[PDB]
Amino acid sequence: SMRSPITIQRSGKKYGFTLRAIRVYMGDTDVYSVHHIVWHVEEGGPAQEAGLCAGDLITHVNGEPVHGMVHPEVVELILKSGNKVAVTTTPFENTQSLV
Amino acid sequence: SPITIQRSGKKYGFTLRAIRVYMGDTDVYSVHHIVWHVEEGGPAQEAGLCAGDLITHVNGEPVHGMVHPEVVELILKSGNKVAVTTTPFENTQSLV
Repeated sequence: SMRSPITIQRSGKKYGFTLRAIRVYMGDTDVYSVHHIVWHVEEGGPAQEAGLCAGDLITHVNGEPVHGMVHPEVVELILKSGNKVAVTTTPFENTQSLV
Repeated sequence: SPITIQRSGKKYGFTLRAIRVYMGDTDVYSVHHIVWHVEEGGPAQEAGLCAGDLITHVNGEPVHGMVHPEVVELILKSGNKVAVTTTPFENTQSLV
């Protein structure tokens, strides 16, 4: 909403990040919504240089909300954007624990 | 049904992260606990735990409303056996 988008520019076919879909279920029911997480950012790629990090969730593609959209629809939004894309993400995180 | 994991060493061989799940176009969100990594050949992998799984319960105790260090502490205090309730991962990914 009020979160600042990350602008990425590519010279080749890809932005250099992997998008994974995750299912977020409501309580103990079979009801879920699909969310889009940055699973990997290629070292030295356009997304890494722009500040995108593995673990960031993408909430918007060029200001358009993606909450609920299926994985191929979000991939299509990024694909149709051209060689420049604006992604809105979750705020920066770097906390994890090996258990 | 929960995934029961048993460890013979110090760790279960999985990494936990906390993620914010925002609602639509708003700044409203809920905190979820994701299995970020599962070590190949470790206890969690052998028990069937997968990277991308979301953890909803630890030994039947719901983790909704808990922060990352509290969930880590539940797993630590469980000792060498832990039962984790998850919601499925999806090996749905694309290189973009």
